[PDB]
Amino acid sequence: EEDEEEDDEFEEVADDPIVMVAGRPFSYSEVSQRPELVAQMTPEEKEAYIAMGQRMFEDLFE
Repeated sequence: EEDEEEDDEFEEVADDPIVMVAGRPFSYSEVSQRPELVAQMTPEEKEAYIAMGQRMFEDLFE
């Protein structure tokens, strides 16, 4: 949780980030594996999902 020990924020308890595809809520991991979904994603949805994914790969140590 947020109140663990170290100072942090944005308490999240969801494993997979629920992303919306065509106005419906599905798993992000699912959409990242289903092109038919991202292709159905509206500009708002795709840009959101795509923004989410980008932030997940904007920190690499390899």
